[PDB]
Amino acid sequence: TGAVITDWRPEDPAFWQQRGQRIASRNLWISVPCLLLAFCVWMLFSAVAVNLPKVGFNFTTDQLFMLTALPSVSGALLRVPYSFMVPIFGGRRWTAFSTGILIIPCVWLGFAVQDTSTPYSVFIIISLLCGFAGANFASSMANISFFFPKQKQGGALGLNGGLGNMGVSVMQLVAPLVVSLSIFAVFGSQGVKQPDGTELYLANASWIWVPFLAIFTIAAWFGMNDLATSKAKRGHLWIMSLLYLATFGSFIGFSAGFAMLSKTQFPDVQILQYAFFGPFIGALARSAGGALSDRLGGTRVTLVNFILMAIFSGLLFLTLPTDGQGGSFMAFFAVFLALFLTAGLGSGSTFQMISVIFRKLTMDRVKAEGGSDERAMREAATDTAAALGFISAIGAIGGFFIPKAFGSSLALTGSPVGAMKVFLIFYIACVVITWAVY
Ligand SMILES: CCCCCCCC/C=C\CCCCCCCC(=O)OC[C@H](O)CO
Ligand SMILES: CCCCCCCC/C=C\CCCCCCCC(=O)O
Repeated sequence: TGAVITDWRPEDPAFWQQRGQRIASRNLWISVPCLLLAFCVWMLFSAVAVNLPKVGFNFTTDQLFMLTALPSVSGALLRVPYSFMVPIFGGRRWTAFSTGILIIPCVWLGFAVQDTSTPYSVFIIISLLCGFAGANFASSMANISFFFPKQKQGGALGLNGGLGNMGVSVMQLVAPLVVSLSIFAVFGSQGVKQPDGTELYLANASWIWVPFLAIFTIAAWFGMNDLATSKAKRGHLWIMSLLYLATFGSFIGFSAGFAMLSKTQFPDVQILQYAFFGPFIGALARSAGGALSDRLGGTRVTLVNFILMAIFSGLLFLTLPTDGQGGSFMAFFAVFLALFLTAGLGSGSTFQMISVIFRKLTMDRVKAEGGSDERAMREAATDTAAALGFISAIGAIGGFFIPKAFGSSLALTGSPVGAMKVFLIFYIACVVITWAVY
């Protein structure tokens, strides 16, 4: 029952009832909180950048948007490499490592926000380091696919990735709470007197994850396992890439720059009180998207969803001050909730299609070729790990594009309309292209 498992036989019904299920279950429920904490670290600047002017920093609006968009750059670049790391180092060893190193940017960001002389380029580095957390998805999903290789075990991936995405809302909920409280005075936390008369501890938004990162690094080390087992069309790979970019990329893109966008359009509103609700119902709808796609088919769900994305991205224009005249935060917030909801739905819907193409179809193609059940699970798991690594990497681009588009549109034109036009054309194009592959 040691950490390294040399006897792994999922092709044996007896092994699974005796050893297999209990092992795979233990790994999943340590993988989920580790992945959840990664999504907390990944999107940290979505909440931190908003509070940066409140503590003395004078970065431009575009600079603040850039800080929220950059972790999706290093995240996208590292997801394909991360997808190959579990077979090399083992699920347990890599999970402990990929979670443990996330302590460094968290500690650093806490000290950076307490010094107003901290260069913007330092925040750039920290922002890029937070992107390492975003790459944890590809490794975490790859790991689960090996622990749950059987045909009926499809869903352990959706659960791991679904609960992982919850980390965005968790962080956007926890961060505004802890910054009002003084809890790390022992470690050198300094408060900044707000115009409200209250105190603001921006370091807490980052330092709060350090103990939890430490705990589940130890938990992954003593609780997870290393599978000592062998782990050996492109047209579909690009369609899924485009689909996952339009859906998940929208989800993670809106999650990164919503609070910043809301702050530029409605300065009076403390958006961090409600911002977490967006990614929350988005990650929640992700689970509904998979079952909906399985029932109604990937084509019908993707088509209708993209229609709604275009419509809701179109309604977003009506909720904006034009210029300094009118506008409705309530409508602005509600429409974005509709955009978060439809992005998460399509995210889970697209993900369900990925597993159908690269896991189930693969596992059944080898069987039809007379292949064993062991080889069936193996190829399906590795092909899924490799595909999802590529697909999620392309999908992460939206996490950079959307906030950067807003910042560029606001700087060049003094309005977010320019970025929203591009989004609308994109969604309309997605409707057309999805209708092309039909
Ligand atoms: C906090 C600064 C950044 C930290 C970056 C960490 C780098 C990740 C490398 C290994 C992770 C697992 C480390 C092992 C976890 C501790 C295990 C331990 O406490 O003891 C093990 C026992 O002695 C023997 O079985
Ligand atoms: C396989 C691709 C791996 C990508 C690794 C991404 C991690 C990069 C981390 C930071 C490196 C420093 C970036 C340079 C900052 C420039 C600051 C500036 O120009 O203003």
